[PDB]
Amino acid sequence: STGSATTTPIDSLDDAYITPVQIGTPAQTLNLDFDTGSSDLWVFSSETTASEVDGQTIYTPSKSTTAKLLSGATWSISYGDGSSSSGDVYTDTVSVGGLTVTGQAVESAKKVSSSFTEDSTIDGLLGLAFSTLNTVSPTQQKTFFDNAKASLDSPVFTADLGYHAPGTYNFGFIDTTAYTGSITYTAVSTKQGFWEWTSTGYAVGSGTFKSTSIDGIADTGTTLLYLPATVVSAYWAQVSGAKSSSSVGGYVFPCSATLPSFTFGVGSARIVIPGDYIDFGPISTGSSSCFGGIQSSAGIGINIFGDVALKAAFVVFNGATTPTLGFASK
Repeated sequence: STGSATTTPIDSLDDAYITPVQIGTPAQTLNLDFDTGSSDLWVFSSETTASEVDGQTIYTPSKSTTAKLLSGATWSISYGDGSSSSGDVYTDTVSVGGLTVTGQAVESAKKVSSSFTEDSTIDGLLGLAFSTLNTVSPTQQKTFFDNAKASLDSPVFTADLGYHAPGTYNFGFIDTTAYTGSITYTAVSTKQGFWEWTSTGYAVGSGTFKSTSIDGIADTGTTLLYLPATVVSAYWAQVSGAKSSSSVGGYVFPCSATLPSFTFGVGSARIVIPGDYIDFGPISTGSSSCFGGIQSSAGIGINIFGDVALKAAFVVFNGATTPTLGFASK
């Protein structure tokens, strides 16, 4: 089997992407944030504290003839941005772009933190990291990809995120029309539960490439590119007036600037992020200070190849017995 679904930016900055997902019988369609940095499929629901729902579409398990309470199971998750959610668990039928999994764990939110409530466009998350990170207790549950894998034509999914435009998540096949050149594959460590890999270095604008190993994760659920302080300083030094602002929470730059590109290495291959992809707009409405799309990871503990980096590439998440990642230009 295969599936193919369009993913759409939630706003004019590409802060996140939503993909429609069918849950239950008859189908209830929710727009979920596909997140290769986590491993829980959770949704706003008829059980979510009413004051914490503000415009989201909810899953109502009592209206699904295929929903079953997973008795005794609870979940609770905290994300790198400080947001969180928790609740109980049902199993139900879940379809993405024509690909159907029966018996998928659908984690129903009883509580969500303020940032989720405040984002009316995201009805939940669909985790695509390794199932060892799933938070369901006392019986850990499998991701949608893990449950679908054996049925897929090939045990892969691909992320093709757009810049200020829709893109595609495919399951079970590699669309050879969606990229240019060849796909370069690179080793993955699953030891932390992430799609963790080592970039071979970087360049800033037209500058020379610096060969240096940068370990990080391919994370569709993180907006920006978070890299070591040395790398980030070298980038922003090329932008007149750019500075790190403790009050704003990162590097800012004059909105009048033209940003240089940023290149990262994948083996001997190179992915070029255009300068425009690094502009996240005014820090507050009407400001002439703009927020940068490359930020330091020094306070995280891990480097993160988020949407800023991934949307410059066609990315293969290869879930074979030994997983690997592939990157192509597009």
